[PDB]
Amino acid sequence: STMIGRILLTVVVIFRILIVAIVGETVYDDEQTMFVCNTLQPGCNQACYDRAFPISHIRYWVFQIIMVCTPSLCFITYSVHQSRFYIIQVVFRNALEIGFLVGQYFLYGFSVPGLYECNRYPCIKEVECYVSRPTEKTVFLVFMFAVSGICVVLNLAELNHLGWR
Amino acid sequence: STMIGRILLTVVVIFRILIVAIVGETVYDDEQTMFVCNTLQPGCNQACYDRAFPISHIRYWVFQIIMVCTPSLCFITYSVHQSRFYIIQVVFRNALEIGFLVGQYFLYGFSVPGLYECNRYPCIKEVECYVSRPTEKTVFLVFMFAVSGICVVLNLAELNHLGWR
Amino acid sequence: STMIGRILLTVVVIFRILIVAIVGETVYDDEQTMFVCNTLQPGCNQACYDRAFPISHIRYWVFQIIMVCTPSLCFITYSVHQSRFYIIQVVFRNALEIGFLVGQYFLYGFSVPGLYECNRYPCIKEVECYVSRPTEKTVFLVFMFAVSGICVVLNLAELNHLGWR
Amino acid sequence: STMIGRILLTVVVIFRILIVAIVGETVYDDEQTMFVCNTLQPGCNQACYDRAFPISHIRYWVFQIIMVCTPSLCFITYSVHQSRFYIIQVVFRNALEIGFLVGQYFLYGFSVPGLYECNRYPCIKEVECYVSRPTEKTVFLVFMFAVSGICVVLNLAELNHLGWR
Amino acid sequence: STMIGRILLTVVVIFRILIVAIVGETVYDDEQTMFVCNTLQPGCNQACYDRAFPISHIRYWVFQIIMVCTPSLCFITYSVHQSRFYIIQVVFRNALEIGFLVGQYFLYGFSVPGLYECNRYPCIKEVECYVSRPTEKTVFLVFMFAVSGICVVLNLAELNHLGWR
Amino acid sequence: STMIGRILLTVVVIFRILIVAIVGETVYDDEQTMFVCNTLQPGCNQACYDRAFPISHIRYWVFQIIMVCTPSLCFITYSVHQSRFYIIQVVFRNALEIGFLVGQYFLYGFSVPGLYECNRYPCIKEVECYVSRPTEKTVFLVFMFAVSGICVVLNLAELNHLGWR
Amino acid sequence: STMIGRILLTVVVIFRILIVAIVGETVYDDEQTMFVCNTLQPGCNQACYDRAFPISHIRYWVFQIIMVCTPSLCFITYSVHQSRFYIIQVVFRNALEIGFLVGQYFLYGFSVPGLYECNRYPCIKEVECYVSRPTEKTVFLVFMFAVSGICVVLNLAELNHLGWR
Amino acid sequence: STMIGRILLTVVVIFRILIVAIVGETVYDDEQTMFVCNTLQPGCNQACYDRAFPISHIRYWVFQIIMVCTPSLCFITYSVHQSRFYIIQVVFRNALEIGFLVGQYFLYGFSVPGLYECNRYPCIKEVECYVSRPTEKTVFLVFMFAVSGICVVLNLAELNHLGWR
Amino acid sequence: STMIGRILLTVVVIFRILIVAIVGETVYDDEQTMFVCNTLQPGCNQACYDRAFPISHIRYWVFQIIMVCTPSLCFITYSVHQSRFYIIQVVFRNALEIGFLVGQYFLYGFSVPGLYECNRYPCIKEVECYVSRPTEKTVFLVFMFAVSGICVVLNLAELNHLGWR
Amino acid sequence: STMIGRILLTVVVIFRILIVAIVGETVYDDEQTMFVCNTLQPGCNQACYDRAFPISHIRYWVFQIIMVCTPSLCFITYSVHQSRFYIIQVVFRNALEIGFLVGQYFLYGFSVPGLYECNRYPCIKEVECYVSRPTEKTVFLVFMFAVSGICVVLNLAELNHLGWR
Amino acid sequence: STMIGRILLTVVVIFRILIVAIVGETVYDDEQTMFVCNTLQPGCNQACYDRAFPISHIRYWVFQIIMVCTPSLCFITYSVHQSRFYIIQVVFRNALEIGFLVGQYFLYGFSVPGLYECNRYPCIKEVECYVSRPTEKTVFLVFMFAVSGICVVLNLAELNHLGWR
Amino acid sequence: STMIGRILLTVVVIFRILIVAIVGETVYDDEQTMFVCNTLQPGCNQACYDRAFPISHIRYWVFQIIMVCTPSLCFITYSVHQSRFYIIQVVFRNALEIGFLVGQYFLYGFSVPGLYECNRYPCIKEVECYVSRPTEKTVFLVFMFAVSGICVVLNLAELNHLGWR
Repeated sequence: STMIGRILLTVVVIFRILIVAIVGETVYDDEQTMFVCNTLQPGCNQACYDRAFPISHIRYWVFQIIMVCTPSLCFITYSVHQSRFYIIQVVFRNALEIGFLVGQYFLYGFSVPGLYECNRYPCIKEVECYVSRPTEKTVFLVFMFAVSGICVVLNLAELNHLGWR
Repeated sequence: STMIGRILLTVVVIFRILIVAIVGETVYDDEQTMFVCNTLQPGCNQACYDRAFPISHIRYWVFQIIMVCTPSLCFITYSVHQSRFYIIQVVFRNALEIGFLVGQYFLYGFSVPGLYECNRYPCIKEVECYVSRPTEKTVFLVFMFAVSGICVVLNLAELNHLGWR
Repeated sequence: STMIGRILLTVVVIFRILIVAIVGETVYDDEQTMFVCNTLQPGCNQACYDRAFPISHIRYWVFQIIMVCTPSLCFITYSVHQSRFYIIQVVFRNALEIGFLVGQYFLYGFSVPGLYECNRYPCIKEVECYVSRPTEKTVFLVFMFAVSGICVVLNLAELNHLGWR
Repeated sequence: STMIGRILLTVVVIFRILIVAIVGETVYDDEQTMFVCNTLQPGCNQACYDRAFPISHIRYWVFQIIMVCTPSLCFITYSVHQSRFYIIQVVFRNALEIGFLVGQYFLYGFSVPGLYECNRYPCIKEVECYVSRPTEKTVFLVFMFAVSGICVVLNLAELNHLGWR
Repeated sequence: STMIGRILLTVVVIFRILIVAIVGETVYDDEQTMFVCNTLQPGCNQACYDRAFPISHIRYWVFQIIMVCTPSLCFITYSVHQSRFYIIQVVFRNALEIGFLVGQYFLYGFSVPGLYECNRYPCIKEVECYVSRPTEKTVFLVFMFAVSGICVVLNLAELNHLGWR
Repeated sequence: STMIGRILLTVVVIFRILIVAIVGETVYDDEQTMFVCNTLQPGCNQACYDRAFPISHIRYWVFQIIMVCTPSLCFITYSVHQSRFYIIQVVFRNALEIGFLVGQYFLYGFSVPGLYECNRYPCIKEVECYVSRPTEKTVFLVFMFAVSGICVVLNLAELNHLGWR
Repeated sequence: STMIGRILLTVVVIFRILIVAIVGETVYDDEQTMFVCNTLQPGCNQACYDRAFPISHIRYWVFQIIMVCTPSLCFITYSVHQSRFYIIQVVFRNALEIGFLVGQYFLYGFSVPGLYECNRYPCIKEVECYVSRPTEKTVFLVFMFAVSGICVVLNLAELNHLGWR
Repeated sequence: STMIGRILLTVVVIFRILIVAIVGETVYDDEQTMFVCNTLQPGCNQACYDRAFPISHIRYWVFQIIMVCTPSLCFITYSVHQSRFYIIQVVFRNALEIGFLVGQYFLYGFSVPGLYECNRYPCIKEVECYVSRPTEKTVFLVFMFAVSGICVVLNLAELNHLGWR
Repeated sequence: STMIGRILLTVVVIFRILIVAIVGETVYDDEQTMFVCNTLQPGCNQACYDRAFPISHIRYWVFQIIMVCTPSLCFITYSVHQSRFYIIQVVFRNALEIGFLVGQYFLYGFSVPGLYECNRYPCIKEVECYVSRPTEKTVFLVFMFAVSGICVVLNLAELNHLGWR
Repeated sequence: STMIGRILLTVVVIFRILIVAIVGETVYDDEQTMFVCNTLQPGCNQACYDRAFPISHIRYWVFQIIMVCTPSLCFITYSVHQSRFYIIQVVFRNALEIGFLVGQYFLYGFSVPGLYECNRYPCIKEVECYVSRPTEKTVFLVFMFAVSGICVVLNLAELNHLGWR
Repeated sequence: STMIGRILLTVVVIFRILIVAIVGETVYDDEQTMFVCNTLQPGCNQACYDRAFPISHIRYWVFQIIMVCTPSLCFITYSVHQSRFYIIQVVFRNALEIGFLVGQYFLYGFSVPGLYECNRYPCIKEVECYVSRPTEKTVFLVFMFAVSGICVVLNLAELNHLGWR
Repeated sequence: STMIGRILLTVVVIFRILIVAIVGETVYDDEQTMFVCNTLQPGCNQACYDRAFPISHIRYWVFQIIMVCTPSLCFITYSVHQSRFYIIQVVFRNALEIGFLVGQYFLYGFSVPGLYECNRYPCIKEVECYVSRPTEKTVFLVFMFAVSGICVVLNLAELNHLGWR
């Protein structure tokens, strides 16, 4: 039962990479061009879009995917150049995945609303703005959260079998 | 007769992958840019498009194609690492393909109409909107439904020869 | 004389694949963006374009190219897994190529006109619309018809040498 | 002296392929979007552009490049499957290259002018239209004519050494 | 401890290359199209954008990435063709990386502001302009500065072990 | 000292190829779309852009890069088919590189100005036009001139060691 | 007390004439030009304005003012040409003034609302339209109703003193 | 009874003059500016308006009012300069008023419709146009017809008392 | 001293009439056409203008001028038809002028501001609007208040000489 | 019979004055604002309108009306200041009226066409322009020609009775 | 010599009245509609026009013309109702004319410039605005100043003949 | 012969007054609104119109008409209040009419051209502008010059009969 778990970790990792690389590049393609606010002021659109979406979802996910694969590359390069490395890389992977999951929760939450109200200069008082494609982005958010949670659960499993404290 | 059936399963799977990857990427390319509603309200176009098409067809199909190939990858990785796996992966493939076919039917139906009437905020009362390229999308829908049905029929065939109950 | 015919079948097939893949992707690129009608009604452009061009030429040709190569793939996979197959695949290829040629003739004809008059809702009475790049598309149509005819002639040749009735 | 000539034929062929594939795809990219006529009539722009440029230069050149390489592929496939073929393929190459050069001269001439005057329906009387990037296209025309002429000269050389009449 | 340092240099170099190649190409894509100034003068937008951003960040980083890999290529080619080379290439790498880091600091600083005021001809007096996506670009700046600093620290480490003065 | 010079020639050639292929394709992307003149005449923009930039910089550089590599390909093909060739190809490389450098100097100079005044038909008298991104293009010009000069210097070095007169 | 009543009738009549002639001509001046509906359909504005305001207030009032002065002119012309006439003209004046007051009440009511919703062809479903200057027009309505009521009361007074039944 | 009839003729004539001069000048003021057709063709609006309304109602009525007062002016001037004149001027007035009433009926009818469909050059096929203020104009038409009929009836009365045949 | 006061009353009355009739008709001419709000909503301009200026200044002043002259007309008509009337008309004039002055103060105040913020449907939240010609209108307000005050003072003077209580 | 002719001259003169003064001022009001040509050139509209209508009809008619009344004013002033004058003024009136009628015929003809084609600088080649209200203007032309002809006939009558040669 | 001076005062007064009433009403007609500023901000045009021209020239002149005629009206009314009045009215006329001339000089100066630079909210920093018809307005200013000066000189003349101190 | 000359002076004066007052007010009505220049600069239109037409023709003519009637008014007022005056007023009239005629010639010339080229700030270099209605204005110029010349000739006639030197 604990033997097959490794296979599921490898399969989930590859599945996540494929989903992000093949489909995610094109939901966000028109994110700023189809964002519109009810106003006549030059420059209000730029400021309000920047305030609503500081970092796009797909950039965060690509960065996370690349960064969680670094301990494996280090371990592989070590063996090519030539037990402690295994434990250390497991600890580092655990830390990286919990940090990234909590950061995801704190940055974005669990939904993308359809309306946004912004009151940043050069806008006059508060104005109302409207988002493009909220439902698809919410579904993507929830799916990615679930898959990353599965991965977090899986990595903790192996730690306790080898680890003691 | 039951021997050749496996060859037809492999050929249909590859055919589906090729059709989705080569042609589908470009029928949907202008889906939102050429969607137009009869109105003068900012933000009505975004809301009504989001209500008419929550998830685009091609995203659902790519996800389905990737997800129905996971039991094979798991079985292959197992053998590389090193009879029960065959039966279990057959059961899982059957379940995944029936679930995806029923979900397709419940989400989209069998046609894409040319007109859509929307009454979502910020629109005033009900408004009329107009869709781009309905006939091509309807043809694609019907073809994909037929091919997936063929695959469903084929997978059930092998289950009953080996299975008992 | 009948020996070299096979070489010409292989060369024509590859030539057709290359022409469709390399050049055809870009004549049709702006098909809908540069289609214009003389009217002030929202939504008339979409309906009239959909009525004039239900399925784009290049989509039909890509589908045909992929579908006429399936019996060969089936025969090849059979030998990898391990005389009747040869005859059957020849019959199937013949049927597929005659069906596709007749369907091409019935769907599109032999020319693309420069003007089109449309009377579909929401348009008021009949309106006049104007097509982009008719001459290039007509030339492409005629060339593809000629090449497919050559292939049809070639496939019938081998059938009668081996076949009897 | 006649020995090295073959090397120059191979080098010129590869040079032509590289120049057409790498640079030509992007001079013509905006050919129709930046073509403009002095008029207020819908549909006059489409008709006048179609009359000025029936077939784009780059499509003709790609077709020519692919078609002049067919006798070599036939000869190569023959040897793989298994003196007369050499002579026949030389004759065919000669014919194809003279035909394509004369056709180029008759279709396009030696320059692309900056102004064009068109009197096709739906335009009222004659109107004046203006072309984008004439100088670059003229230079490309002249260079391609020179290279193709060199190739024509080279192919005739070998014919007379082996040929008699 | 000094042994593993080389592995971290190789991993950081590859990580930097991947981050620049995969994600950076698309934050800057719309840099000039969504830059807008409050004015009615033709040509003021071009001049003010040119004054605000003389060289785009991504061009500088790509150039730096390519240029810091030249001593390694020279050393590798030398061995293929066939101790002093090692020391010299280390000195050159050190010099190149300190020069590039200082140049980065002097050209761009540590942030990208949201507003810019420009007074260049043909603009009348001073005008106000507005930048697109400042926060994402600031984050990218800071991350790249940190990674390059790590690399600078690492390269100095090996110099002092072998070097004396 | 003269031995290592060959390595530097190979490294500079590869460096130039990489810089042109990876970065240059995108500075010039919007060259004509963001070129604007102060006028109300149709067709003045096209004529004045054509007069200011007859051949784009990147097309000239790609052509030069491809053309300066032909003697090497000829020499390589000769050896594959099977001392005088070495001397002749050196002479030809020298001639090609001096000709291309002088042509660069005579066509473009050393800078790209921000303003251009044009008086070509259909423009009325003289008009003023405005260029996009002058500083980046000037920097690229200067860098390419320097690298090509280095290559010219290097090729002359080897000529005089083997050559006499 | 009944003697002075005649003076008040003459003063009220002149007051009404002055108010209508001097001020009313300019509140209604922009009635249709500043009427706007939320729609993109040609011709919807005309139909909805016609349905909201069939006869403008000021035209009705001018007609009424002119028509209620006809019995006096007839009586005056009779005397110029040369007791029964007095009674008859009093009866006719009474009838005309009650008819006009009731018609005013039935046509317009007591207020002008700021919003109007119209569903007349060529409009799609129901649309919302917006009125200009509602408060001033409501005040004018109420004032005119009050003055006309005073006149009605005054004319009945004299009838009963001379009349019996 | 026949004595008072003359007074009613004078009163009706003055009433008609006042109504036409005071109110009619401003219903028709915006007749052409607010006439709109669904089309993109220059010059279609002018032609279709000219075809729908060849002579405006108010011009016809002013001309009629002036022309029916000429016999009186002639008779008056005759007496100033100094029984047969009375009879002749009565005959002429009768003829003029019947001719003008019949001409009114034949030119305009009894209503002004809200829609008009026009198929005059330069319009393409038939187009639909929309009229401004139809109800007010219909009411004016009917009122003027009634008043002119009353006048016709009155003039015939006096003719038969003096006339015999 | 009290004798000349009557002359000053007559002169001030005529002066006020002249100023209102000759100059006031044209300061307010463009009141609504040059009123503008920062918004993209149809119908917000109408509602906010109606809320800012319910009754225009010039309409109120014309009404006041006409209404304060009615007791004089009544007294004059009485004498034409044929001491108590003098006292009563003085009381009525006093009452009318105090009522109109207080009403002016309560409706408009003492200034017209340049900015106005409105939050009436269909506007979204609060919006900012901008007034035309505030200074001229403020000056007119103050001048009219001063003149009317002078008239009020003058009318009270005569009341106390004849009146007792 | 010749006695009454003078009365008809006076009546026709007054009738003409009234028709020109009351109705003609408003058919021509929008003559240039609703004149439109199919072109994109600034300044073509002005030149083509000036070429089509050098002097407006109504200006010519007003000038004629004023100028044909000068001999009467001279004769009247002479008598006020204090047989030959009568004859001379008759001769002058005859001459003025024949000259003005012939000039009318030579300047304008008998109709106003709906289309006009103009080829004046700055227009490119020939362009097509469209006239407003042709039918009403044609009717006015014909009526004025008829009335002026009647006047010409009448003035000749009196000349021959008094004149001899 | 002092006798004729009165005639010149009466003639100058009437001349001034005629010039102001007949010509001045139409130079200023388009004062605000053709005033334009180089900016994209709503509401900047209104504020800057209000700051440049607080009170229009023609309003000031009409007010002055009416106000300088009040002592004459008072004196005339006095005589109608029925030596000290003559002296007092002369003193008052003198005072009014010097005050109005000095006020004119302090408000407007001696010229109207063609450019104006404004820095009032809501404008961003300083902006440049452009005036319509400066030369005609400057000429009018100078002429009115000269005529008013002549009148001032004339009124002082009579004061010193009758006055002592 | 010299007796009748006075009558012709009175008739010409009245004729000129009538022509200027009745027709001239409406040729110049749209002088600035239909003036257009080929440019994109704000404020160039105002400056170039001001430079082309400093004082409009009709303003100069009205001023001249009023000013040449002042000596008559002075002489008339003198006689009302109560030989030298006659001579002096004749001298003054002569001087005024020669001065005004020469000033007309020096200001305007004899024609109004259709094109005007202007190079005033804020325009860039020289630009081309286009005038409205040149032919009608030229005809008016010539007619007014002729009439004023006739008047000049007439006034000199009487001077020499009474005058000596």
